[PDB]
Amino acid sequence: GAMGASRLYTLVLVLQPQRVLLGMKKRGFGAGRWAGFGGKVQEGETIEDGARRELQEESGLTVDALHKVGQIVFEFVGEPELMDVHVFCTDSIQGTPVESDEMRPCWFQLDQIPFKDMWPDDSYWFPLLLQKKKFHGYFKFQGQDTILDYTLREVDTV
Ligand SMILES: Nc1nc2ncccc2[nH]1
Repeated sequence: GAMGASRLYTLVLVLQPQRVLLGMKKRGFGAGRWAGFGGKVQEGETIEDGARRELQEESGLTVDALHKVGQIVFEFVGEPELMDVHVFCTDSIQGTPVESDEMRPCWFQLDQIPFKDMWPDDSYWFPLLLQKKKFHGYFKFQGQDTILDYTLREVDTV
């Protein structure tokens, strides 16, 4: 039948030449895993404006240019609504990251990406982000640990 309906999300990675900023999710779904900063796009908001707002809310950072780098769709067994995640990168930030109720920011060297404490799908697409390639992905999860199906492709546009 028809693809499930999807909810629009953003995800921002501050990626510098030798390190990347992640945040430890402190509560709710995905707590205990390092992730980029993001959340649901609000009514009337552009995707990029939502990305900037979520970055500021969760990490305290404001940034200049955000670059579109990929799109990931997540599906969970037992939930009909999908997550449509628009992924952005930036390399130039203004200020110091600050812990929020949602996220504890932390820098990681690029030879110390904490995959064991990240979502399982990151093993597949996060390397593409690091290579500066654009991608579309889809992952179907049983619970929080098990991937039942996934697709991933590199693209020139997205
Ligand atoms: N990397 C990543 N973030 C996620 N958020 C929610 C569900 C699955 C996820 N995979």
